[PDB]
Amino acid sequence: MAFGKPAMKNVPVEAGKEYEVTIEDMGKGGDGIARIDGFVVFVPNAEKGSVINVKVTAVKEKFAFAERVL
Repeated sequence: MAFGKPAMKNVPVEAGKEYEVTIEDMGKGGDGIARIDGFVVFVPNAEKGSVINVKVTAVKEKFAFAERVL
């Protein structure tokens, strides 16, 4: 059972769910970079070094965008 390919190879981050992540990295625009298993999850409203609960709202081609549910 495959419509071309089986899903998108399972994205580690599921849009519509919220995960506790760390903001070990910051971007060149005051954006916080969470990383789930290495998957870069951009968080526009997270603080660096904090463990924040982020709702992945927009998974893109090579990365996803989340939001601070805090």
